[PDB]
Amino acid sequence: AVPFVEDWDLVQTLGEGAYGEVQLAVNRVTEEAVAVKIVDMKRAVDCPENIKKEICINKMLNHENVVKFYGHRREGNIQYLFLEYCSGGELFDRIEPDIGMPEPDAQRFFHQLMAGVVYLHGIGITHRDIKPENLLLDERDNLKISDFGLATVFRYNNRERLLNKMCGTLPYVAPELLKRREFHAEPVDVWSCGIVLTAMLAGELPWDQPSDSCQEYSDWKEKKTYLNPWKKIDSAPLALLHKILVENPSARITIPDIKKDRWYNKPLK
Ligand SMILES: NC(=O)c1ccc(N[C@H]2CCCNC2)c2cc(-c3ccccc3)[nH]c12
Repeated sequence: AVPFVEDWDLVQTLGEGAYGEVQLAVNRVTEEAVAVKIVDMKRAVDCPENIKKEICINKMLNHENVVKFYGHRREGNIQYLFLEYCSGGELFDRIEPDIGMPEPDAQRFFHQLMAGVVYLHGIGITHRDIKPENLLLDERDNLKISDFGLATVFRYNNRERLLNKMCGTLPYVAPELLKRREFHAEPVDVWSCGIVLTAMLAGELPWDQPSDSCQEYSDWKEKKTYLNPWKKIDSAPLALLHKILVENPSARITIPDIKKDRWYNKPLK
């Protein structure tokens, strides 16, 4: 860390998490910028194995819609992960509160989100924490899936396993996480993509949690799309949301069928 900081300026904090923080590092000579995730392993006993997993998963990734991993190094009880600096910031800050963003921008980001998710699923990795705060943008507004601290392997070669960890950010979690002891990985990530799409189109999350005790979730199950956030959403993207935000994960739309959706394929302004 000491020789690195002699040549690289840790200009500012980019973000904070339970792990620690992400800093913007700029080389004094070349002016190259790198995001440096700093993790204090002392914050948990499981942390060395946890960060080893995030590092291991990061080593497997190579795709245009996934944040590039350069390497890592341990300095005492501190872990340093070196990542592609995504200068467009978080997708979250492209979302105007209670408004969202223009429909063509939401469509383009959603296509890039699907490309990234198809790639992860194809190598047997599930993210488990898809949300606008974990979707970054590069200097050309290309979406990059970020933050693999909760990611895990769901398929070993051509053999799937069921997951059982109640993972992620509650307004983004699929209802089976509160109903089933074990469940398929891929429909969980599909559900969270549907929540991201809802947020991009309406600038609002539809519910605290997808429970029958949550009124807003009951309203959706009852097709009350004349209520917020749904009433702000045009019928074409809402028809896709009706297929994604399906309670039973076995009846939920799969990504190959999202790719056949009319709004997904719709040429917009
Ligand atoms: N690899 C990066 O570039 C990076 C990694 C994590 C980042 N935050 C974390 C915060 C917790 C939730 N998940 C994201 C940011 C935030 C920024 C940024 C860039 C440009 C402008 C404004 C913010 N960049 C990053």
